[PDB]
Amino acid sequence: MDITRFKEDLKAHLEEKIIPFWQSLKDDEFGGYYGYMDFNLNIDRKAQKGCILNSRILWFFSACYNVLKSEKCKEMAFHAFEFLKNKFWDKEYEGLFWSVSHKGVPVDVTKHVYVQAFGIYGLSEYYEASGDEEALHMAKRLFEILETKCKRENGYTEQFERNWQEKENRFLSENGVIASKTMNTHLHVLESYTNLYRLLKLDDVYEALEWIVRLFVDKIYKKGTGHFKVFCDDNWNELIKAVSYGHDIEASWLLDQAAKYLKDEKLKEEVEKLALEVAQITLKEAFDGQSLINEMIEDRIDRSKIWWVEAETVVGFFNAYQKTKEEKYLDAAIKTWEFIKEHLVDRRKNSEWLWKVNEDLEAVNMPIVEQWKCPYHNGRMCLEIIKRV
Ligand SMILES: OC[C@H]1O[C@@H](O[C@@H]2[C@@H](CO)O[C@](O)(CO)[C@H]2O)[C@H](O)[C@@H](O)[C@@H]1O
Ligand SMILES: [Cl-]
Ligand SMILES: [Cl-]
Ligand SMILES: [Cl-]
Repeated sequence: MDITRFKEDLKAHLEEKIIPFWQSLKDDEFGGYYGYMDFNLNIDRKAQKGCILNSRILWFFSACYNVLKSEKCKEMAFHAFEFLKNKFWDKEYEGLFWSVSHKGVPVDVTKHVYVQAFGIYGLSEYYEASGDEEALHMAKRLFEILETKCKRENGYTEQFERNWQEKENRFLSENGVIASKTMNTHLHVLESYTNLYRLLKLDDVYEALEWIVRLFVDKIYKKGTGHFKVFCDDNWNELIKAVSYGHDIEASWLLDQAAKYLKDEKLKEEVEKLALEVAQITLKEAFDGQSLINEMIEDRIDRSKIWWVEAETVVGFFNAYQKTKEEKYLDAAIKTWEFIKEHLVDRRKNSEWLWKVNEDLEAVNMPIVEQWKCPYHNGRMCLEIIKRV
């Protein structure tokens, strides 16, 4: 359990494997980054380009500069910022499109809160890296749009048409239920507002950060279970029995992050207690001694090992270790990284990470790059460990 060795292995992995892979996807002919790479490492240069992917690339290279001081990474972030500003930002109705073509032609023009949140997250990180206030101004405008067009008493309406007329929340629902409230969307609003507030100390941003933290404590968390509600209606009634172990452990450390900034000391204590309760129950129920399982939908336990779940497990257990100094969390975090190294890091040349292996540890055919597989979960796992003192 050598933490210095752990950190230097993560830094070496980030610099030798993850950063060069994502740099190789830069699209200098059309802007942005290539949108898709299949299981066999074939890039589709003409694939549509997802906005979540672009914003996660923007966040990643900006954070690489902020932590490692790599000027080349800052340039790669600039490239992602330009494509966001020029192609993903809707000149007619504002906010970010869901996807554009390889040329930047709008393809899916619907406006989802999840996409706007990742815009805020990446733009605020880019402001820190570049000093370019326009990025912070765009982040603040996305914040204003979420608060004034998308927010209601019980949280955010999650999906809209291009012109901000409400729509059914299908892109963020799963398991055959159309959920109008998802923990997933609300968690990434919380994440983006934490990063925004960290860099922009405005009362309106603070109050919205406290508000979404309170929603997690009072409505989304199921007290004493270590579990968050997953897919709900607008009253946060669960539409299906479901537990997402990866979202639980990601929420644990993201809630602790936000708690740093709370001025309500009672709330802060409740949040820190809740975050540890989630970490403890997740370790007990989902960690098998090498890695974390995925989710339970109704009675079906998915024991596949998903790349982003294991990444968030390393961060979430390392955070629980830092808070408690209980060695069990440190051991679980390092063991999960060893699992990743052995089973999810791609051994082919000039590759990255695999999407998943099944319970039997066999790789399943899945893309390496797409709208939902980016450098954010795995890059952040490295950057977060490196950052912490
Ligand atoms: O159901 C939405 C979408 O969720 C994807 O898993 C995502 C992941 C994307 O890398 O990032 C989270 O938001 C973590 O906070 C997860 O919810 C899933 O891969 C994708 O299939 C699904 O459509
Ligand atoms: Cl561009
Ligand atoms: Cl805590
Ligand atoms: Cl990602």
